Amino acid sequence: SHQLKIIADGKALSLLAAVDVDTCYRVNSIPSATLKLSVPDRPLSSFSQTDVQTELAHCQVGKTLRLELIDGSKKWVLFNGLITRKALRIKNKQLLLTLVVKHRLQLMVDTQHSQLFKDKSEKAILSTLLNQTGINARFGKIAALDQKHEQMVQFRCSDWHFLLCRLSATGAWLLPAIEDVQFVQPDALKSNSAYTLKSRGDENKDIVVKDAYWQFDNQINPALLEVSGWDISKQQVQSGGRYGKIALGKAALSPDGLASLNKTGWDICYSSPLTTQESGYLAQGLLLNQRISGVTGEFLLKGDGRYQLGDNIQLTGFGSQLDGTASITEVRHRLNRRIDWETTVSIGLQHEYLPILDAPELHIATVAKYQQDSAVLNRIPIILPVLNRPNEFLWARLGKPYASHESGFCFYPEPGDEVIIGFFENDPRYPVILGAMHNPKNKAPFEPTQDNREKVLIVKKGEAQQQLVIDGKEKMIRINAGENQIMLQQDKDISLSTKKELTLKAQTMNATMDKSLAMSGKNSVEIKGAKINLT
Amino acid sequence: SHQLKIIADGKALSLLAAVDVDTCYRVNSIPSATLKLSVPDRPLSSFSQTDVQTELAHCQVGKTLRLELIDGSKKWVLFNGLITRKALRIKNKQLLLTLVVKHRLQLMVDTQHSQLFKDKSEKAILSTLLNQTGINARFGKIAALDQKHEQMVQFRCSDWHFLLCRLSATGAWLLPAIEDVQFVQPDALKSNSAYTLKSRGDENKDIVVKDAYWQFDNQINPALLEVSGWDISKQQVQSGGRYGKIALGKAALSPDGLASLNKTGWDICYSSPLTTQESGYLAQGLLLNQRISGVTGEFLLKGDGRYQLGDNIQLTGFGSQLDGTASITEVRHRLNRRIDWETTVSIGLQHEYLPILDAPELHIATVAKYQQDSAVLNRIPIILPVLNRPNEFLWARLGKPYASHESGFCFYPEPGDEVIIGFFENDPRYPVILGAMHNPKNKAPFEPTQDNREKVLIVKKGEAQQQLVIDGKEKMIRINAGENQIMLQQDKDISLSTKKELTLKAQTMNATMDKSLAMSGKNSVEIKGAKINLT
Amino acid sequence: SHQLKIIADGKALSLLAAVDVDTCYRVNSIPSATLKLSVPDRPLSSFSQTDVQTELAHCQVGKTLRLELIDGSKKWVLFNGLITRKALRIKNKQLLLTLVVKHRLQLMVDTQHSQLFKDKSEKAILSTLLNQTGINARFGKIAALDQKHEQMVQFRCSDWHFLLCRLSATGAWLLPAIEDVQFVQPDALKSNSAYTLKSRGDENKDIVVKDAYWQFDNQINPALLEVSGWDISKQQVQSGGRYGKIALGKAALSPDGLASLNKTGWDICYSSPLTTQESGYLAQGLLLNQRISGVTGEFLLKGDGRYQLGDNIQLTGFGSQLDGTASITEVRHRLNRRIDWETTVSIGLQHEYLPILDAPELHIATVAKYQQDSAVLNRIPIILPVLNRPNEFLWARLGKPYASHESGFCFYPEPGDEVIIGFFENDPRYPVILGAMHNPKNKAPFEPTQDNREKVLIVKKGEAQQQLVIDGKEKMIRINAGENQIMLQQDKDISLSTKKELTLKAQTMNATMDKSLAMSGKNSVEIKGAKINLT
Repeated sequence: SHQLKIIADGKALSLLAAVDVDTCYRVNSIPSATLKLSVPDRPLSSFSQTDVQTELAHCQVGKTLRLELIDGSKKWVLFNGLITRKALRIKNKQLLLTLVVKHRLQLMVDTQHSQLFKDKSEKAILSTLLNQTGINARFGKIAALDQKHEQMVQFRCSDWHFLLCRLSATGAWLLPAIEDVQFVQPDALKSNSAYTLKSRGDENKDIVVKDAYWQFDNQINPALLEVSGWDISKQQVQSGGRYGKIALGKAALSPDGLASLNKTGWDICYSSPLTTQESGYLAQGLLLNQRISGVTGEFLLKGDGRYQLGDNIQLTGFGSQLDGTASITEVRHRLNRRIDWETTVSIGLQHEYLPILDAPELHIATVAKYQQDSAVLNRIPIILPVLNRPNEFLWARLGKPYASHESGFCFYPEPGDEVIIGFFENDPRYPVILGAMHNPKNKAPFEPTQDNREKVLIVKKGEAQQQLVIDGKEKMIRINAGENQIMLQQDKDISLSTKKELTLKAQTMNATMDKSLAMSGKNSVEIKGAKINLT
Repeated sequence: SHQLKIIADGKALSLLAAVDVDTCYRVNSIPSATLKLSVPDRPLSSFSQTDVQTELAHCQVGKTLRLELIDGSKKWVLFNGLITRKALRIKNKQLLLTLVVKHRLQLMVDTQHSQLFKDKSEKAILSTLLNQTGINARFGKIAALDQKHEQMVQFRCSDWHFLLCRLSATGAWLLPAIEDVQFVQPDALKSNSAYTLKSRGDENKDIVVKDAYWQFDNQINPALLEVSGWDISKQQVQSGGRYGKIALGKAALSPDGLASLNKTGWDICYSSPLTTQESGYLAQGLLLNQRISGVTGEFLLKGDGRYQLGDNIQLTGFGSQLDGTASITEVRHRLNRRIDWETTVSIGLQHEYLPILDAPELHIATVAKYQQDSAVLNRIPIILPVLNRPNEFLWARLGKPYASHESGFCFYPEPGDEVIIGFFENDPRYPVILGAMHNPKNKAPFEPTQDNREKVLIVKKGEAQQQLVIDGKEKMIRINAGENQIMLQQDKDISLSTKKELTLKAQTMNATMDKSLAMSGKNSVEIKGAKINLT
Repeated sequence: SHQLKIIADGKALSLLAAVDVDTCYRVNSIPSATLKLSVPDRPLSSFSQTDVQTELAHCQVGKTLRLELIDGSKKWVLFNGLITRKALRIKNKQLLLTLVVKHRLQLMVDTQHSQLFKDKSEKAILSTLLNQTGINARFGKIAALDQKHEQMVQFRCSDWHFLLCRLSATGAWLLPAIEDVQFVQPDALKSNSAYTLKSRGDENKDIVVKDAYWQFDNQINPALLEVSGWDISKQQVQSGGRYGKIALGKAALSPDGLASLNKTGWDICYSSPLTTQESGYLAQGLLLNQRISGVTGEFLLKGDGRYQLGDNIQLTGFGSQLDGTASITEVRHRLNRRIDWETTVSIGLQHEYLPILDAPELHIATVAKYQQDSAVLNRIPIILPVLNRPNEFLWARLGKPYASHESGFCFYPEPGDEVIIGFFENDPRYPVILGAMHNPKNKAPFEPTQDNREKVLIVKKGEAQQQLVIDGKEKMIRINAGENQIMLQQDKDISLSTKKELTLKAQTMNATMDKSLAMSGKNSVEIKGAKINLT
């Protein structure tokens, strides 16, 4: 607990001693540090010389930093990360510049870009999310991250804002170490290395404890939680499971216990088509957030600092309400001259996740070319301009007027058409199409006109127009089925106009005209019957 | 003001004396308490024995608690509620465990479930909202709560999050007492019991006052407020009323006065179809929130504590700016040894409501069976899976392409069909349908195909298909009206194919074929006219 | 720095001396003041007399106030604005009433009304936004405010909530002076008046500096930013430009420098149809907010207070990391007796704008009469009831099922029809129509019925109905094209019913009936051919 050294941009510093260090690690967050450091001898008149301004070039913002506290027989490292705030404060004719050093996980909270992960497990997602930034990814045995997605969209949020929105949907911690961040399931954290905290103590081998504190919340505790999502086939709400009572911690320090104030439970019924596997992992994901705020604590220990964010400490010798074993969260350090070196290690975590993943707003999208590899649904492929890649596509269910049992109005839009997409429960994985639009490129066949004469349902490729025209002014219905054949019906008349050949195929036939009748055919008229007569 | 006793889980406590009590009641909130209590004699080595850990089992989280301060000639009760935070803190070789006791109104903020109140007054709503949890409901004479709703949806928010979102839409206070919560209109609170606060004092019968404070805000004050909602019939915006100047308090402590910085007023024009009665009660509901933050105050009194949250105290003898009468809000108590017992009673309240009621996102819904009991509209009944009950139904207006004056494209969806619902101004009482969908259960008649050959408008029950087929590849329009009768029109040809019998009923008739004509009917041909000739 | 005088409601005050003044100006905010003032001699018993309550009538809320500190040879004015909080606090038998004085820019944050600016530049918008309240508008040379809008909607937000949501979309500061607020581009603020801050000092003409502070953030810095919006014609995403590296400040106090932690940059792809000029000004608008939080500082100077919010101060003689020139932001003043008079002037600003402009929710709108002055698009004019003016109209793109290349289902709604509008990326400038509705005024031609017999596509004016009826129960398709002419097709039969005249115009014609054939025409039958025969 003596003589730390600060390596700034690969070069160890000796011009400015540190008068304060506060290193704060934490589960499911970036870890941070804080260096308050000052000059030992240089006055304010002799501060602005060439030697002191040289070292502040090493301390400039964005340079790496690693502070290593030398034990005397070991060399503890405490932090390794980038300078983010360098704030110099000068008063009472002396200066004291603060540093704020942030981990490499703070490199992800900088960016903001939308990206499409189409068919990947979350382990394949979090690999490509951390490899993209430049921090290595150590993994653990997770039962939730081996889960394949048909689509997975990060929609205009940060990379660390997408990260813990996914780590809260699977229920797995983040353990940011010094060299590599590692993921671990909270249940697998048990049976790890175990430092004992005794109320007796009175030994040199035991751990000295000061300022112990623990707190039992029951403000909001679900006793039973289920997350149920829609099933598109066999239209029902299939709940993934009523997952209550997660096994975590040990006796009288478990979040289990602390019985809920309502015995009925909890229920959320998502309307997005979630699978039974995903909503099952989501139910114990949300359950883990509410229960783990129930038991909290902190313990201000001595210096030596071999504690990390994975291990669990047990309380022994205490009262039967206070004893138990729980996983360490949020290791802190402090280095003053008032105190030598301490470690106020803690237990448990808060519930609310600072990230944001959902896009509530409407968008437009161009329908891409044909694809078939989906399951049997009417999902049509779209291209979203908000998504950056114009080559990758998204499935999207089509909303149409009168889509009945087998009797649907089916006019599937052509590739290259513009649509109006909205998202099921604001989820970027589940878009749905609300219509189609015309353009200056894809022109409507008619401008809107005052007392709009014609109302059409015209479908064509440009070589042949198969129309259904209703003229409300001239009181017509023109089935212009092809450009040649018009079946005209006035309000006062009727017609049937052909180009080549007309055909009647019935069993019997009747004609009845009271005023007159005239049949006329040039160049041949034949009338054939087994009994022909004229009356 | 001596010797309070704490009954924890029905058993009065004497092992741990209380070193602090802070009981905070408040209008339109849960009331709370805070007990800091410690052991009188037991050291840390003798803390973990069987006698002390027995009493902490009574102090465990979720147990009821009631603290009763014994006056000596009376027995005041101060609080009755559940333990919610039990936090033990140990430092300097002594421990001091804090309790946080919460009212039975905190039982409602725990839950989160969506529920459908179809046809009930709000008095019938708040009865079934408080009976469901387990707190009795005392009522007062309210002019706003006797208001019937066609629908009323709590959509995935808490019960206390739905409660004051309704108490802010009707403009009525909540008065949480010790034994039963009671509702009261703010205007009916006047002419209640009246404790006088004098600047002269100098008596034993008068009330001793310390640390008086009052504050006059005018940051945002509407001078005139109107809330106007849409009227579906006779399409206009019918405002419920320009309700300004609510009568509350008395002279120079009324929120009236403190003239607005803008004289023009305030206007919100909701697009949801609110009634004229509801938007009238909403206008003085929102007006009550802005004005009541205008005049605020607090008065730190002596011990005896006969003040409750309903009565109003008048100031007399003060300056003519400072005098007046206003309803007591937010009674507090404190019990130290530095002070004996005090009551820092207050006046007025803040404006923002911590609850949340609105669902902005899209959903899907299955259309239920036929119902008729609505007023004359095209509202079709739907079943929402996000709502828990599959038996109860919701009306929903139908969005269709080209719904004109009397000339509408009317294809009302069958019962059992899936729709795309969105909500008018995000209101769960007003859904609207944006389309209909196909399914693996309700299959589309055709898969989407590359260069999609056919475009259909087919309507059927499965025994008979009445179609309107346009084949864009083979350049046809096939009016397959029934499975037998096809009216074919090629791009180069035409046809009219029948099964049984064709009919012509005109006045005159013409046929004109320039290349050839042939009529053929087997087994009989008859031609009848008053003048028959062949040319 | 002696003897300020406070003019309250046009009348200078002398009954109550001021024991504290804190005047806080700030760029892109309202400026404020705070007056703690107390009585010099009047006791509490003699506080409530007629002379002291007279002066508090001048100090009442909403009265104007102007405090003028008299230098002795000059007369500095410091503030001019309205009383907003008057809070009297009385304790220890003495009172000390606080005033909170707010600028005339606080008059705009009061209101909340929706308004439609159809065709105006932002300079013509901010003129009519400040003239409406009653504060004059001084302008500067802005390259962004001379930008014409096809539409511009303030949708149910405050006037100051619409103001800086527009000043952040153009990237121009607000400089609130004492007499007139002035706008200025941040780049044009350079080469202004320049007060030098020296580390040497040691003169009477130089500026005395205490408590200097500066802070370099790099928490979130875009290295390159582009904002790309949709182009309706030639459907693509045309980015306005990759505007990085804004020129502001000078060397070692510029936001340029402090290199980003990610070198890749930043990208947002809006789906709303923004122009190339608007998204270009939006890219340097958002870039200005992130970079200007990078360099911050504050300098506690002496009294005399000739500094204003526009000028820039340079640091000279300091270290080469610390020197530089940057524009003054957030001038403060303090007037105690402990300190004589100070001015803790600052540099740089925070990033997040407290205002709110976007309406995510659905609405309804009545389609207005015909208008033509748009560019070539299918935008149809609507009237929004949420917008206050029923005379002004909004364009809105129409969403229709199957709007293909030139083959669109075109049923443009009549004027006076009700629609379902949603907004592209929640933007009130870009609505889009999702359907049309029936009414009690615009009645559907049929009530929805159980086992709904008929499905119609009927278009009419009331004098003549041109229908397309499919009866699913009676298994018919009735092309009631006009009220007289019905083309009936049963499931077992067919018909063709006319009123006046039928016509066949083909080249060849065939009839084929296997059971029987009968043609009948009363009062005349003619059969004409070049070769007539009967077989």
